[PDB]
Formats: sequence, structure tokens, C-alpha cells
Amino acid sequence: GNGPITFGSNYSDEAPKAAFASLMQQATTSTTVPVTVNTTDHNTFQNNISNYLQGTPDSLATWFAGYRLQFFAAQGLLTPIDDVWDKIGGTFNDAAKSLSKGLDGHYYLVPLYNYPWVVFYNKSVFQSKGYEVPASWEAFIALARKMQSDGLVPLAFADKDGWPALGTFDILNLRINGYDYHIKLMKHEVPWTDPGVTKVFDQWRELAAYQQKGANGRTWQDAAKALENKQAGMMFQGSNQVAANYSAKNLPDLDFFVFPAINPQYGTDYMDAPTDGFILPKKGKNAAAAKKVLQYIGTAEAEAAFLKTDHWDVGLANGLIAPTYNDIQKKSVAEIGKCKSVSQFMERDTVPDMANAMIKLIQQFIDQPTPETIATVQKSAEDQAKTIFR
Repeated sequence: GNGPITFGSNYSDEAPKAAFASLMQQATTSTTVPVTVNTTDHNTFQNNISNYLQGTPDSLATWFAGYRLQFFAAQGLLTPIDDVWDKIGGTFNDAAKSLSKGLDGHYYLVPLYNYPWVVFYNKSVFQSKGYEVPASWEAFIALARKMQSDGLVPLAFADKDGWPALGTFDILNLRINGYDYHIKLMKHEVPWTDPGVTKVFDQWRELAAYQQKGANGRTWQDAAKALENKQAGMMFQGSNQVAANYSAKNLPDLDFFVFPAINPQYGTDYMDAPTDGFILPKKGKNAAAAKKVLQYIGTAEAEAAFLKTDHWDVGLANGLIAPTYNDIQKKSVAEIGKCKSVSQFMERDTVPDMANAMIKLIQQFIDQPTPETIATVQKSAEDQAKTIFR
């Protein structure tokens, strides 16, 4: 019941590979279970996942919350871990529990860390110009308008990379229609022609008045540099992007606020906070020992250990403020922990083909944000969805 397990790992980059190796040494010291880490190139591992689970997988593997976790669990490829959760459940909130379950209500994932998609700004600028953090869409638009009058681009914005704008779609949908609807849309339980989608794009027509021009030709780093150089007042994106891009000298001035409330029914209850974790392949060997290792992974100590050298991701364990966290991380723990549910970014909440189809359609909207373009986007997205989810 304690024999060596194997661990399939997509941590191929130097820093996380070293952190994961150290973490497994700590796991063995605690649980007695020895571990062999089988590392595969990150992208390759992702690309081979279904074939991997169906072949002769490792005892445990790295994965993450979202559509594919639920797809594999639905398919019978994953061992449920309700037993692990009987031991570790007290450490996690409702959002953490939700993102760890399959459609059938069993647990399949042990999560480790996430990071937030939120609106960044410079504290010194807000202090100097008399800008207040907006809780509501009305205050947000009023602030954007004040910024324009002050000669500042309100929202630095970039989408040459294709994926950044998906975050704006997600947050508008979570704020207008709510989490349950957003996930239904992701799963194609609601069609892209649904009026809730029209309402998202209608809201974006307003927002786009305050978004940086030339976005489709701009890299996200160039938008982040605009914020850093004080040429823009705010920028909405992931903290492991915007904050990571800041120089060490300017990072002290960086802060963020959650995207403002639009429909008070959903307040600011939801956020894209992509969450990485671990699964137990049904076809893996030595399940009993693998479960002991998962129990260890589902602790504050495990999260703090892995995250020592990670400057942006934060643990999901209740009350964990690791001694290595910076100010951005401390606020991230607080703001992510307040959410009732967290989504995982469009690329992980729907199938890849569907997210990729939306990239181009959203660029088309950005190029011409009109009612006719919205109708075109909705029809094109729904037709793509019918082919993808067949």
C-alpha cells in the first residue's frame, strides 16, 4: 500500500520542473510513498492526453480543471477520489470543490494553485489623478470617461495573440448572465445564437469605446508596457501576464481590482482563475499509494512548498498566505477566495476547437463592433459549435 508510484508530469520548464521534483521528495518524506516523476514536454503531454489515459498511464498525472477533466471523467478514464476528499475537503472552499468534480458529482481532481484575471492599474496614478476604484459598471464607465478627458487611454487592449480578448468575453458573460449560463454556453447546452450572447456583445460595444485602438495588431506585452509607462489607465488580463511583465522597479506601484459588477444578481461572484491540479488515471497502477500522495498534495504545506519560486500563482487552501508571496499574490488569494465559483478561461472551459473558432470571430467583432457583425459572429459561432459538439 506504499510501493513506488509513477507520476506523469507536464512540468517541463526549468523552474516548475525543479519545484515539482522537490515537492515529490517532500511527499515521500511525509507519506513514505516513493515517487518516480516521468516528465514529458508540456505541449506534447497536453496533445497526447486522451491516448495517454487509454494506454498505460502513470499512477498520478498533472492536469487542470475544465471541460477535458469532465470529459475524461465522463468517459470512465479517471478514478474517482471521494475518499481523498473525505480527508482533505475541510481545507477547501465551495469553489475549489466545484472545480474538482465531474458531471456525476464525484471528485476527480486535487487542485494546487490558480491566478486571477482582473483589472490592473498604477496606484500612484489613481492617487495623483483622484481616480477611485469602481465597484459598479456605472462607476467604471464614468472613470473611463474621466480618463479620456484626462488624455489617457482607459483600457490598454491587445489581441494579436488571439486568446487575450477571450477573457473579456468570459467576464462580461459571468457578470451579465452568470456562471451557470457561461458553463452551459461552453458545453453548448445553450446556443451561440442565444440572446444572452447578444447581450454580452451589446455590452462590449459600449466597453470598446474605451479600449485601446489598433488592438488586433498589438501584442499583449505592448499593451502591458503602455500601462507600465502610464500611457493607459488600466488593463484587464491574467496576473501571470501583466504583473509578470512589469519591471521590478515598477511592480510596487501595481495593484488591481476585480472587474466591476454589471448585473447585481451575479455581483462580482465569478472570475476566470485557471486552476492546475492532479488526477488519478483509472488505468494507472498502485491506486492506494497514489491516493496517499494526493492527500499530501491537498494541503497548505504542499502548496506553499511548490510555490516558493512561483511569483504569480496562489494556493487554494483556506487561510494560506505563504511566506514567499508578494503583494499581488496576497491580494489574489483574497479576491479569488471571495468567488462563489471560478471559471477556468475559455480555452479550458470549452473544447479547443470551439475556443479557437471564437478567437477569429472575436477579432472580427473588435474590427467592426456593430449589430450586423454581432449577428454574423453569433451565426458563425453556432454553426461551428454544431460541428464541434456533434
